[PDB]
Amino acid sequence: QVCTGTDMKLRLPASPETHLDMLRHLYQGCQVVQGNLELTYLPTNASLSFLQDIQEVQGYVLIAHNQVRQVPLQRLRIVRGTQLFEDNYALAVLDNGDPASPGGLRELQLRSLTEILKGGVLIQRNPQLCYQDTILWKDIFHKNNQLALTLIDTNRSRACHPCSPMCKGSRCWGESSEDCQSLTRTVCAGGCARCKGPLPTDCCHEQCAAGCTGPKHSDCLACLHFNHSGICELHCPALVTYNTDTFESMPNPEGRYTFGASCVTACPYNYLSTDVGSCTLVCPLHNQEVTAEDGTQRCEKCPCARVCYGLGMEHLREVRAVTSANIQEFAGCKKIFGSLAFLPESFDGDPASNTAPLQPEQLQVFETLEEITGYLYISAWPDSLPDLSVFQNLQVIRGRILHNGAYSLTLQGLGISWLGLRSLRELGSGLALIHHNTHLCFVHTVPWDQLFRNPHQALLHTANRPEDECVGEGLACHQLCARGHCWGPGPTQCVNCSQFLRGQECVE
Repeated sequence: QVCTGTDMKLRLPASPETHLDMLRHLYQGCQVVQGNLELTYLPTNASLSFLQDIQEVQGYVLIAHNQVRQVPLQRLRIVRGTQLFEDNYALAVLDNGDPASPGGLRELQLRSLTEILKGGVLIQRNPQLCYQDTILWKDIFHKNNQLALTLIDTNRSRACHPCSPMCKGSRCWGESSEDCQSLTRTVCAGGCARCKGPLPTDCCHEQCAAGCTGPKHSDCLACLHFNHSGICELHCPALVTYNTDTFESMPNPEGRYTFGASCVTACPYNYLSTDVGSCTLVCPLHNQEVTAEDGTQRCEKCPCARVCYGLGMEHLREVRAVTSANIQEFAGCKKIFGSLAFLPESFDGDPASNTAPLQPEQLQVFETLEEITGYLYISAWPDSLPDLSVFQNLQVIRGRILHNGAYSLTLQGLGISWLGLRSLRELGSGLALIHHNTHLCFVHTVPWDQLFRNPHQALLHTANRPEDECVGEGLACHQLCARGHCWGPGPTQCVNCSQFLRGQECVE
C-alpha cells in the first residue's frame, strides 16, 4: 500500500534491462509514494500496469526520456511537492518521442489529477505528446501554491484529435471522455480552497485535499493535512495529551504519530517514532534513535554522542563517494548514519587534488559495521578481493536512503566470484541489484526472502556468472548447509547450519 519514492533524476539506470523489474517490485500495488515518483528511460513497449495504483506522491512526479506510449498513472490525484524537480516543479514530462509507429508518450490520461500543493509544471521537448496545453493548471494548483506556473512546449511533431467532446472547457489529458479534467478550486463558491462543485454546499472541509464527497472530515477524498482513521484533521491527535485541569502531560489513548499525511498507532517498520508525534527516517537534531522491541525505532532527545555519518548526511551531504580521503571517518563504526558508495573514482583516485586511489586494505574499516542507514553502492572494487569480506559482518541495511532513491544495495562491474555476506540478516527497504559481474555466482543460493522485510523488496539481477557455467565447475552449497543454502562456496558460507558450527563452518 505505502512505498518510498526515488532520486534518480535523469541518471541512466545501471542496468536498463532490469528497469521494469525495479519499478514493478518498488511500486506494484503501492498507492502512496513517500518521496518522488520517477520513471526515466523506459522502452516504447514497456509494461507499467503495476503503477495503476498510485494515488499520491509526496514529492514530484517525473516522466522523462520515456518512449513508453502510455504511462497509466490514472489514479494519481495529489502531488504534494515536498521536494521539487529543479527545485521548482511538481510535475515534469520530458523528452518523450523519437528524434512502423514511433515511440513516445502520447497523452497523459491523468483523469484523477486534481491537486498540486507546491511546485509548477514542465512539459517540454515532447514532440509526440498532446493535451499538455488543455489543462486548467491554475485549478489544479492549490490556493496556497505560489508557483502556479506551467511551461508548455507546443512544438509537437504529431497530429492529435482535439480533447474529447465531453470535456468541460475542452480541458483534458487525452482523447477519451474518461480523460477530461475535474475542477476543484477556481470554480468554488465563497473562495474556499477546495470544493466538489460550484455551490457553497459543495465546499470541502478545510482539512481535505484535492476535493471531497461532502463537507465532513470523513468525506475528504484525501486529507490536506492528516488522515486519522479516515478523519481529516489539521494535525494528528497529540501523542501525549493534557490534563483537563492542570494541563500536565498524560498519555493520549487517541494519540498518533504523524506519518506522511496519515496518523498512525506506531510508525511502520524501519521508521522512527519521534517523541513529538511524528514519523521520520532521520531524527530531529539532538534526538537519537532508540530501537523498539517491535521493529520500529523511536527518536528521543539526548548532549549527544559522536555519530558516524555516511554519504548524503551532514558534512557528507554533498559527497557522492567514499574515497581514500574520507574512508578513515568510518573507523570504529558499528552503524553508519548515511550511505556508502564505491565508484571507479574511489578506486582510481583523483589527480585534481592529488588524492590516492582507495586501496583494498582500507576497506577493512567496514568490518565492524553491522548496520547501514542508507544504501550501499558498489560500482567498483579491487579485483584482489574475490568476495565482499569487507561486509561479511554487515547485518542490516535499513536502506532509508536509497541509491538513486531506488536501491538499498547495488553491486555492479566487479571481479568478485561470490558475495559472502554471511551475516546479512536484514534489508529494511528498497531493492537490491547485482549486475555485470560475470565472475560472480552464489546468486540463487540465498533465498532473498529471508532478508526482505516488506512486499516491495526483490533482487534484480543480470550479466552475472551464468548459473550453468558455475555449477559446471562443481560450485554449489555444501550439503551440510541448511536447505543447501549459502552465500558462497564452502561450509563457512551456509545461511544456517543443519548441525553445529566449528567457527563459522557447519560441521558434523
